[PDB]
Amino acid sequence: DSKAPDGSVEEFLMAQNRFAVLDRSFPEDAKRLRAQVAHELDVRFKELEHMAATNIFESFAPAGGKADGSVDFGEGAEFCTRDDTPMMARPDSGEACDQNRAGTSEQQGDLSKRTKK
Amino acid sequence: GKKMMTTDGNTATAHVAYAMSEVAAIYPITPSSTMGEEADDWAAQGRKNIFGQTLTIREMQSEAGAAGAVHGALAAGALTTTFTASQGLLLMIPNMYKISGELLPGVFHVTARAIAAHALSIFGDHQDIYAARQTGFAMLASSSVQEAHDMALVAHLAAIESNVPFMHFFDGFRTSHEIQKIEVLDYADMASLVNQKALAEFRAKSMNPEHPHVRGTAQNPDIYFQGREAANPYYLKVPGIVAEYMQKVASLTGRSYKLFDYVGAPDAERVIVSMGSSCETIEEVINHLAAKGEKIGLIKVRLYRPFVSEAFFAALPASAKVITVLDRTKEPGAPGDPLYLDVCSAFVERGEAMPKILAGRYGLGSKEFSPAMVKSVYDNMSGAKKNHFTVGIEDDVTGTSLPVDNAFADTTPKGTIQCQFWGLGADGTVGANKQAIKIIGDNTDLFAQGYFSYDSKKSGGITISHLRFGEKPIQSTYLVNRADYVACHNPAYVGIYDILEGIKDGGTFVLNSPWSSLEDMDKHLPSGIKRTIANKKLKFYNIDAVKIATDVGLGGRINMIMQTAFFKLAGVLPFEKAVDLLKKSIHKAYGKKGEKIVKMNTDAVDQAVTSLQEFKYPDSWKDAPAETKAEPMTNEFFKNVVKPILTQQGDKLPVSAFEADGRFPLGTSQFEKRGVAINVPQWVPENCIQCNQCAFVCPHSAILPVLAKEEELVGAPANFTALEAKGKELKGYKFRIQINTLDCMGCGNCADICPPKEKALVMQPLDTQRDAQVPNLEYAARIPVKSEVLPRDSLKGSQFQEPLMEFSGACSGCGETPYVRVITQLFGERMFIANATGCSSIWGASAPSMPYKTNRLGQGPAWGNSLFEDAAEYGFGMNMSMFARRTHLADLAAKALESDASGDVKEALQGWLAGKNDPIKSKEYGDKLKKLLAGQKDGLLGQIAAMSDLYTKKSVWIFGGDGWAYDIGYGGLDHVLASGEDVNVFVMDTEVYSNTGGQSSKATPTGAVAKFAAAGKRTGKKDLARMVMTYGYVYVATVSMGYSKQQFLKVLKEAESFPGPSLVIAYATCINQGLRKGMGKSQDVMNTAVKSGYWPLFRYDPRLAAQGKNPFQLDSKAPDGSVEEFLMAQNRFAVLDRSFPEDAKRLRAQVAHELDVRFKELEHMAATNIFESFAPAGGKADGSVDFGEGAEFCTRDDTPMMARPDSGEACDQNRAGTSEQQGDLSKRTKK
Amino acid sequence: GKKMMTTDGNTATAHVAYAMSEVAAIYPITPSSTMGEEADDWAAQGRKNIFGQTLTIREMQSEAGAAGAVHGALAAGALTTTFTASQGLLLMIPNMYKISGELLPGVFHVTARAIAAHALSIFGDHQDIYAARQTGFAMLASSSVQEAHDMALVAHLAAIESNVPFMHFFDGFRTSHEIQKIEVLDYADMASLVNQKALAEFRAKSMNPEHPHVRGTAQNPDIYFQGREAANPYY
Amino acid sequence: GLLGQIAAMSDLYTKKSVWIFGGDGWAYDIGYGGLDHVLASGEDVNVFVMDTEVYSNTGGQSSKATPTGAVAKFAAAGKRTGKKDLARMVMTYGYVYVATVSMGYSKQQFLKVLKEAE
Amino acid sequence: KIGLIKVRLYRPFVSEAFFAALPASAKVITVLDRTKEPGAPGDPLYLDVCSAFVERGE
Ligand SMILES: Cc1ncc(C[n+]2csc(CCOP(=O)(O)OP(=O)(O)O)c2C)c(NO)n1
Ligand SMILES: Cc1ncc(C[n+]2csc(CCOP(=O)(O)OP(=O)(O)O)c2C)c(NO)n1
Ligand code: SF4
Ligand code: SF4
Ligand code: SF4
Ligand SMILES: [Ca+2]
Ligand SMILES: [Mg+2]
Ligand SMILES: [Mg+2]
Repeated sequence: DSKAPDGSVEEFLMAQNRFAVLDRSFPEDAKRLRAQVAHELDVRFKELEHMAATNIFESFAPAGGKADGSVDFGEGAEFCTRDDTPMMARPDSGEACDQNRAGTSEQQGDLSKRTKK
Repeated sequence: GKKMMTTDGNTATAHVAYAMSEVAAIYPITPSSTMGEEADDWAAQGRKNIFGQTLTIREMQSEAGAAGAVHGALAAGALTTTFTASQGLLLMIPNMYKISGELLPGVFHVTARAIAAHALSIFGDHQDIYAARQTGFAMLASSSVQEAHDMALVAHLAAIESNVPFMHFFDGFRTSHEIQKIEVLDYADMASLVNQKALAEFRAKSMNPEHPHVRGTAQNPDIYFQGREAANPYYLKVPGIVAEYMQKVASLTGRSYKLFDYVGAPDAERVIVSMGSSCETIEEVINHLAAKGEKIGLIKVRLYRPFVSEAFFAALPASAKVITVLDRTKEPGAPGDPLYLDVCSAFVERGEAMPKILAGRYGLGSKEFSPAMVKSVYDNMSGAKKNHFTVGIEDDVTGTSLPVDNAFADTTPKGTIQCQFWGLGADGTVGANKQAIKIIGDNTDLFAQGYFSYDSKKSGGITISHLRFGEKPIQSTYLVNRADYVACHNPAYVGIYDILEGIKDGGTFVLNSPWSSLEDMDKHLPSGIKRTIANKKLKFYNIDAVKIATDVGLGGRINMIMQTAFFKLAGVLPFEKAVDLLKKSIHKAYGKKGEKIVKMNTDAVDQAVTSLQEFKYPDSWKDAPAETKAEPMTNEFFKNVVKPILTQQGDKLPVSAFEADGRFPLGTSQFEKRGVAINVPQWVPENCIQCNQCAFVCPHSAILPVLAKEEELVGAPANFTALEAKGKELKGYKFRIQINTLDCMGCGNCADICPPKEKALVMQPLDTQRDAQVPNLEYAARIPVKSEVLPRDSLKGSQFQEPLMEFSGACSGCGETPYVRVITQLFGERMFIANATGCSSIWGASAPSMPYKTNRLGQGPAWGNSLFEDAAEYGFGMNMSMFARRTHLADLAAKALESDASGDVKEALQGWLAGKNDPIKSKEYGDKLKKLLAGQKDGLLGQIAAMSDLYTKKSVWIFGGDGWAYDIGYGGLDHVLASGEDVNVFVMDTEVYSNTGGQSSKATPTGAVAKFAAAGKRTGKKDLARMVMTYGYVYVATVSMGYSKQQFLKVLKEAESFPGPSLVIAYATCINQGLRKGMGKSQDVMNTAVKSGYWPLFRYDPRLAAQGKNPFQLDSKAPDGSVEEFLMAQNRFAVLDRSFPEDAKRLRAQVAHELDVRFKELEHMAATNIFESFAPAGGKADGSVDFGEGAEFCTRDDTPMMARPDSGEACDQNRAGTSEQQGDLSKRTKK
Repeated sequence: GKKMMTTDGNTATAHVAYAMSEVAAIYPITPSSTMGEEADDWAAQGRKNIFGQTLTIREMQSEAGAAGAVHGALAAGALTTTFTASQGLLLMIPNMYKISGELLPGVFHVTARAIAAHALSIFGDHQDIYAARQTGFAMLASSSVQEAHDMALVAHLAAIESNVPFMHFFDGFRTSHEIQKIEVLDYADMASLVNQKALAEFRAKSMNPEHPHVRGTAQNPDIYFQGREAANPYY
Repeated sequence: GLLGQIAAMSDLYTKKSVWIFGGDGWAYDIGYGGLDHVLASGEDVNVFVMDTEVYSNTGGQSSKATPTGAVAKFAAAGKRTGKKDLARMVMTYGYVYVATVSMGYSKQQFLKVLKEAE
Repeated sequence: KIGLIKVRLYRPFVSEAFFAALPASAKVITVLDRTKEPGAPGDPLYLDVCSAFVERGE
């Protein structure tokens, strides 16, 4: 909504004591820092200009869906979804499952094949 | 009306909370998490509250955030609750003053849990609720599952009518996780007790622009004090409102309560005053002892705040000559704990008989408070009468403990059956027990009780169940110590844990094992057990549950067989009804897939009953010869401290055994060697290309690469096969991949990722590998690690470095541990780690197991866990200390340069100064100082000499999960990265609150199913990386091991070396994500996460900007189209698809779209030529200046807030207008 | 030596605090703000503490962030302080249990101020310090401008030797802002009262990769209670 | 009955406008974690930040909103880190309305933003 | 005949040092608390002092 830096930052900064005292006490550092501010806003503005010209933007869904129903992230999982800790214990936990101590499904599968009997 | 139900304190209270509330602002914290999760589940199922509405629940970023939202909802006219504990409650404190200060009817339900001091504890005690005793909240205690339900109802009702917020609390775990058969009220009955007039007034006085007011004013000394006292009338009436509601509820339930209730002998001489679950056990003991003539009693405190002295005396027997107040907390330095102090005040105020009061402390962190301990307390009042004592520990350093005699008789009511079950995590024991509680509770008049103890270990951990059944109410809020029935579901436990401890004579002990024959049984079964089985005439039963299961086809799952064992031999029910009942439940449950799966179970039962016969043992066992002690060599600390704890004997360690500040030594996990993997990798040297990827990938450091020169293999076992080392730099070396079979967890990542098609690593049953590999690893461990042969930060070279974090308690195939492990191979010897609470802190430092260790020189990560919310700040503090102390050192160094110090010293000092912040040089010159200044103890050189542990530059790291980084600690992380200082933050993104139960975090992606996002999270994943990249001066990068190990190392080296803030986000697979083919596919999944475009890798390096180049670099390719398969391969996405196909399709499409847009944006970033210049510093100088010096107008106001020592000078305060306006005006008036 | 000066409670205690600390993590809150600002001005001006160094002061995003930083600096062997009150002290409570729980020589200087309930107040009372009484911090009260200087000194010396963190407190405004002609001590005098061996032990037991340990473990019911009682000899 | 209950809820009939006011210290520092989380919630609320680029009321202390080179308490030689870019940070969500205003430059643009934000 | 006991070290509260400052002739003592804990049977300092007298048991 606004335009490119018009070049008056310096007078803008120097017109405020929060910047001016620095100038009166530490001239060298202050000029560097005021120059740094002019640089920052210069880069920022260019970035804002690019944002305004991009044609790369996320869509947008206001809401809608969910409805009645909820499912536990553990339901129907092939391997244990919770640990053996008191922290993950819940009223409905405690059922047997593959705790990943026997290896992958294919690994277990191939081991079976190799030991058949 | 009424309704019988078997649940725990949590669900029992959430039952009422849901009904009485319109809104809940929530945050998860153990052990209160279950409440919020049940509420969310019920809301989704369509459960209506007393207003016929579904509860409005939202999860906040922290408990501080929840307390604020709670305050908002209440101020805005809606009844509101929240559930919390420990650290969580502390964060609500500020808002509690506001909520009571504004007389709002809020209700907080809390699982009383210990506060972190010398250490963290998720267990139960009152340290947290007592910390809020001065906030103005009313405090009501429930001492049992049944009471939790009743008190939760009283609290809500009283809050509505009194306008005083309530905190309803019950003991963490001891009451919250104990399951009992209790009675609950329908919602309509709860509704009928609500004071409608008061409720209407609540809504009418609430915030609303149609009849507004202003709340939260700022007041001066003239009126604040009066304003604070104006609520007095409300607090004077709450006690009567509470008593009134206990009676109204009692008129519906038949269970009466008082502010303070008395139990025991009417003429008792010795009385206990207690609060919480301890009262149940205290009463059980009273009944027992009193029936023997002892004159004791107990005062149960219900309403702790306001404390009505009158009601307390109304319950005090006039004959009481001695009374002890039990406080479940410790307030260091206080003349006494909370309750004791309150009681003391009641007596001095009464100003009459002074019956001698004693203070006692008990149960910190769910410490057992058994009948024997109650006996101790009672004997104390008639004996020594030690004051300010502790019970439950042996205080051998200060002597404040009461001795405890465990020969005390069982005090459970006549006819109570007590059972104990020892199981292996994931074997289904707990589940079957919980099911057995229901079955029995729903089909008999028996009261049922269950309590479960778990493991700090996440995988292959031990579970021990405590179940009780009886004709009389169960008040035993302590573990079973004299069982009638003991079951050991894992043969391995037989010779490592005291399985039969306390088992009653004639009791029955069932064991799962293949030792069916008297020969095998005598071989594997230890002697002590035989001796015990014999001398107690126990009814021993062996059952090869693994064989039976396999036989009937259950595939080796033993839960159904052991369940049968319980029903048939426990003695709680007659065989007929028992087996009959079990079978009916088999059909009820299961029956999911035809009658096929059913039959297998019915069959399992039938065959279990038949095979279950009393194992007959010879009378010879009565004195079977004691064995030897083939115990390996290990630490004295491990010998005297950690092993005793690992074997469930921690309770016997006296306080003299611990460090006052709670610290633990590094590397105690080295000697655990648990051997819990079912299958471990077997090296096949014929196919090995000597790449070192297997060791790089291991979540536990179970793979040890060996690089030795023939001289080192002289005494190597015959089978220590070693290939000739490949590579021009490793000519004369021999190579070998040694497998640590006992530490391996059997996940399968190494084998799944091994390069050659003809795998060099193949999975095999542990038993087929240990004998050969145990003595092999023990030999390899003695071979010097060749850290100098290859570049430390190269893929192959890093595995030739000592890993400083091994054998942690992480799950098998954990996606976080591989990352930290290599990080330590790169900076381990000089790092500080400020670890956020979460999985990384639980596998990282759960006493007594400490995975982080020191290298050969004794150097290693200085590790610490402050809180969950402050990890970044904690690290920033470590950074500040280093800055100040090393600046001091530099100062001392510079002074020494200008002294007559020798030429060499000066040369070294000058070298150090020039390389102070460089890892290489600071160490190089620092090491010379250590040598040159050795022994020096006077003057400058002496001061410098004493600072050698500050010589080489340190590496400060902040470790944390996504929950910490994107939610609760985000504000802190943001501020610390913005400080521009040299710290390194490493975020292990599991896209969920893993540790606490898989709750949704802002790092959780669109459509992922997690707690509080059970229909698929409806907002996209928070982009933490792009947010901190807006600073321009912070190094930001994302990694994914499975995709590229080289980029990971590159990022590690770049982030650490960056002389400013670094943020690294790694994709970490987790069991909560439910990888369909096992966690052994983690590396593959990480790989796909990147290739699919889901988790793009990049690096934002500010020093490139400093040198005219683009700071942003893309490290991965555009989306390859595999998202759908990537997502569908994880249960967190697939469960949604099976339950809500439409939405699931939509959510997965959105995800594809989000990642597509994001990559495009990352592409333009990498192609941009618009970037800010960078400067690590430049300037400073000595001198300050105030913002108001020399200003033309006043720069500060007339407020007490801006007043400073130097203010008060006259200035133009802008009431005369502008400089020109004043000028022009002066001109226009001239005169 | 001794030196007569006219100042208020705030700067009288900051005089001591500056001298006795190496690090300070702060956040501004009335009426304690003056202390941190004085400390920052003096360091920027190059004033030396008893170690001949300028104070390392950083401003955090809140008092919770300040308390976390303080915990970290102490854990890493640096004498550290902070200035706070009211709502600010409340956010420090979690870390206070940690700081005392790990027996660190921290020192908090607070201008005791009213807590916000029915209304907010920047004025003085003990509602805030009483709210942190169970955290395990020793608590030393100064009832006058002259006492603030003296108790602040005692608090620092005692925390170093005892390993128990201290909270030195005085009334908001009534003492923090009252000015009086008092006597202060030179920094050399303060340095001479310091227990050198206790200070050295504090450095040597601090976090450092050269000689690591782990702190902040998670503990089960078997040992937590014993661990909480182990600190008794210190108290 | 029903009509009665509906009648008693007339102060809820018209849609309300929920506003959160706060300075830069609150938004960029102490309350940022909360602000970030609430904006990410997706709910209908409006936050208005009055940026003075300093903690004004308590005495002029620096905040992350303080710009490079500005003198303020704890920035007594000029702040040596630049202004935190709060705006670009919350603009990364994509579903949050974000705007900056300055009355003196344009009163019209300020009004338009109010209308669009609300 | 009146007096005042000034407390310097509030925590740890040392009863022994408290009593060393209390005149044996004291017949009435009032504890002034500069706070308000709603519902408490008394404010902090008061409660600490009451505890000192009960333990002394004289
Ligand atoms: C003040 C506070 N609120 C809540 C909690 C509980 N808590 C501890 S760890 C955790 C989840 C951590 O998630 P994450 O950060 O993503 O790491 P992880 O997934 O476990 O690896 C929670 C909710 C704590 N615990 O001191 N402290
Ligand atoms: C927990 C806490 N509370 C209060 C304060 C003190 N405080 C109040 S307002 C403020 C600065 C506000 O700055 P800002 O947000 O930029 O608004 P303003 O500039 O005055 O308009 C501080 C440091 C620090 N009052 O509850 N910490
Ligand atoms: S199976 Fe897993 S735990 Fe075992 S060595 Fe391989 S990567 Fe490590
Ligand atoms: S991953 Fe396979 S080829 Fe590579 S070092 Fe390990 S065993 Fe050898
Ligand atoms: S991050 Fe997941 S896989 Fe790793 S220890 Fe935690 S719960 Fe287990
Ligand atoms: Ca860095
Ligand atoms: Mg996580
Ligand atoms: Mg401001």
